[PDB]
Amino acid sequence: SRLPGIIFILSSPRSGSTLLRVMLAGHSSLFSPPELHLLPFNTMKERQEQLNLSYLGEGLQKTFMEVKNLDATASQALIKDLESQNLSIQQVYGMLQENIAPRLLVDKSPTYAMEPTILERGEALFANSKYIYLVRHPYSVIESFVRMRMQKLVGLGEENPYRVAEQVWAKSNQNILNFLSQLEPERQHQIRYEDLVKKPQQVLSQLCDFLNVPFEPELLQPYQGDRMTGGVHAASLSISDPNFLKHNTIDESLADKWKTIQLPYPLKSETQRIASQLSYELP
Ligand SMILES: Nc1ncnc2c1ncn2[C@@H]1O[C@H](COP(=O)(O)O)[C@@H](OP(=O)(O)O)[C@H]1O
Ligand SMILES: [Cl-]
Ligand SMILES: [Cl-]
Ligand SMILES: [Cl-]
Ligand SMILES: [Cl-]
Ligand SMILES: [Cl-]
Ligand SMILES: [Cl-]
Ligand SMILES: [Cl-]
Ligand SMILES: [Cl-]
Ligand SMILES: [Cl-]
Ligand SMILES: [Zn+2]
Ligand SMILES: [Zn+2]
Ligand SMILES: [Zn+2]
Ligand SMILES: [Zn+2]
Ligand SMILES: [Zn+2]
Repeated sequence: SRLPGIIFILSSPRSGSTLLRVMLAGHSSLFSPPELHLLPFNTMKERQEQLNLSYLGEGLQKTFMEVKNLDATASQALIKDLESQNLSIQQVYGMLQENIAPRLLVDKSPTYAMEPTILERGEALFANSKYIYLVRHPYSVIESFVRMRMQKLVGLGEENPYRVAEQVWAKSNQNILNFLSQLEPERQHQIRYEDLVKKPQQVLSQLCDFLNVPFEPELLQPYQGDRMTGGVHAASLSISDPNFLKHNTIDESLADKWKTIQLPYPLKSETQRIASQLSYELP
C-alpha cells in the first residue's frame, strides 16, 4: 500500500536545487532536508552497503536530529537500529512522515533524474505526489559541472569533461520529460532557475499555489534560521558542493551567465532539441 504523497524536486545537477530546497525549508508546512538517499534503495541494509558519497551526506542523520531533538550520536544509533532490523525504505519514509506530521516532506536530489527506474520508484511508494521540475540553461549547468570537476561521479573521467557534463544535463532532462509526460499535468510544476533567482517572489508565489500552501516570508530568506545548512559544512553535502554558503542572498547575477559562457564545442543536435523544448536560446 502506497504512502501519502510527498513533494519531489527533480533536476539536473547544478540547477540551483539546493537553493530551492533551502528556500522551502523555511516554510512552516514543509520539511525540506539535505539528500536522504532513500529512494534508490529497497531496504536499509542495501542502502548502508551501497551508499558511498564524496562528502558526509548526513541528510538522514540531520533529519532525525531536528524532528526528534537528538544529538548526532543518538540519531546515528537510531539509524543503525533501522539498518539492523533491515526496514524497507518505504517503512523509513513512513516513519519520517509521522515524525514531521503535519508538515509535508520535500525530497530533493539531482541523482533521481539519472535513472528512470528511480523516478518510477517514487510513484511505486507514494500516492499522488507532486513534482517540481527545476531547469537551468545547459550552458550554465555545463560550465558549473566542469568547473566543479564532477565528471568522475558519472564513471566517465576518461571522456571529454564538457561532453560528459552535456550528457548529464541532456539525460537528466530527457528522463524527467519522459517521466512527467505520463503524469497528470495537475501534479507537476516547472521552475526555471533563471526566473527563480531574478523573480523569486513571483516564482515562489506560483509554487505556493501549486503546493496549496500560503506564502510565508521565510521563503525569501534562505540564509535565516535553521535550514540544515549549519555546523560542519561537509555534513550537508553529498556528491559535490552546491556553493550555497559562498553567497549571502538569492544571487540574481548567476541567471544570465549563459549569455556569455563560451563552451569549446556547440551542443550536440540532440541536446539542442531538448533546449528548444525547454525554450532556452543558444547564442
Ligand atoms: N544563493 C544563491 N543564489 C543563486 N544561485 C545559487 C545560490 N547558491 C547556489 N546557487 C547556484 O546553484 C548551483 C548549484 O546547484 P545544485 O544545488 O543543484 O547543485 C550553484 O552552482 P555554481 O556555484 O557551480 O555556479 C549556483 O550557480
Ligand atoms: Cl549537483
Ligand atoms: Cl545538489
Ligand atoms: Cl539520492
Ligand atoms: Cl544514493
Ligand atoms: Cl560531521
Ligand atoms: Cl552539489
Ligand atoms: Cl559553500
Ligand atoms: Cl554549500
Ligand atoms: Cl551573494
Ligand atoms: Zn543519493
Ligand atoms: Zn557528522
Ligand atoms: Zn548539487
Ligand atoms: Zn558549500
Ligand atoms: Zn553571490
